[PDB]
Amino acid sequence: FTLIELMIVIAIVGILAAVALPAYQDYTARAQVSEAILLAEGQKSAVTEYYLNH
Amino acid sequence: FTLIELMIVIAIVGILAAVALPAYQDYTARAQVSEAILLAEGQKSAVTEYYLNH
Repeated sequence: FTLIELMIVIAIVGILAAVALPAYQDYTARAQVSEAILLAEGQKSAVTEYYLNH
Repeated sequence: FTLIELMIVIAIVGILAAVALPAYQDYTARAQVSEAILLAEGQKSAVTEYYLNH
C-alpha cells in the first residue's frame, strides 16, 4: 500500500495540476493594457500645446 | 492419517496458490497509466499561454 503512498503522490499530483494558477490572464492584461498606455502619451504635447497656446 | 492432516496442509496449500491475487494487473496499470499522465503536463503551459495570450 505504498501504492496508496504512490496513489497519494498520484492523488496529490491529481489535484495539483488544476486551479493552482491565479491571475496570470489578469497579469498579462496589465502589460497588454499598459502597452496601450504607451502610445497616446505623445499626444499630450499638442494637447498641452493647444492648452498652452490657447 | 496425519497424512490427511498432511494432505490437508497440502490441500489448503492446494487451493492457496490460485486466485489469491487481486487487482495487481489492475494496480500496475495505474502507475503504468500514471506514467502517461506525467508527460503532457508541460504542454499545459503554451496551452495556457495560447489561452493566456489570446
